[PDB]
Amino acid sequence: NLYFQSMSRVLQAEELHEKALDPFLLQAEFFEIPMNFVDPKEYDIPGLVRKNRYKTILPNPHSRVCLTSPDPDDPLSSYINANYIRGYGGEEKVYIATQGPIVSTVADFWRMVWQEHTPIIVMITNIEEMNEKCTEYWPEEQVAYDGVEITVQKVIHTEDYRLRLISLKSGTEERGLKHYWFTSWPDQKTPDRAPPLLHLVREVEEAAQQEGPHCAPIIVHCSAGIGRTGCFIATSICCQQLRQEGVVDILKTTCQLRQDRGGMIQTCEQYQFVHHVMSLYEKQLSHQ
Ligand SMILES: C[C@H](N)Cc1cc(O)cc(C(F)(F)F)c1
Repeated sequence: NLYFQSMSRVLQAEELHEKALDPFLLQAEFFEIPMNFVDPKEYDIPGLVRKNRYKTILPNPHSRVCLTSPDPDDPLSSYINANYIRGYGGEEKVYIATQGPIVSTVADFWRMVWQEHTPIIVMITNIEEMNEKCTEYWPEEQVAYDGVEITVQKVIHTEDYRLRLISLKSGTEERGLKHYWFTSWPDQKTPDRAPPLLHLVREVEEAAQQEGPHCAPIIVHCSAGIGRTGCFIATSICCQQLRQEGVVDILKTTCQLRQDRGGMIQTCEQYQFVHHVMSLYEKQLSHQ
């Protein structure tokens, strides 16, 4: 409750199924949630215009990712449109929600990946979109940014995602990276379009657990780093809540996300989609 009073609606299975199918209540509930957007006057930095894809979608100062190398004392050099996002049970820095890199921020994005020891990147797109919403920041094979060599070792093609196994090298340091390029984000967020997002969430949870204790932040991004990014993260947190508590609180999860980054889950269609995905997961989990 740091920036606004958080709200909550603890859903048991029956109510979850019904809530996902009540668009009138879903919109009433959604549009009561504060957006917690950042006033652009909060950042007064020469050259900042080049670092943001959208003037009104900025990182909340308290949770913004600060680029510590090569000049932590220079505001421009230390800037990236990215925020640390708490995970399930308030665990700090489980994710980093960021905008899709632009031509002027590709090198900054890789500086963040390296600084944060990021083991997984989740990129959310549709086939119809191709890559008109995000600049191709990874190489065809190899590219070097600020002493860090990025090498695409393997490309795994699945029905709803392309998984790239990437190596990051700098001096005597070598690190692995898994880049999940999800291609099944739907135009119409109907319940029949929920299974591929659920599969992606479950695949990423498994990959995250396999990193072992205190997994470094997982980078999630769409274009603005709030809408689809918000859906993916809220879904991942609620899957854990369902397994552990036997309930889902999408409303509280959304409020928690908005406290970390203004605008997380941007549309009511996206909000309803999280409910469709969670309703489906509850049905699948009921069989084990
Ligand atoms: C407990 C740790 N935070 C690791 C973790 C477990 C999990 O089940 C899902 C995630 C993810 F971030 F991907 F959602 C992460």
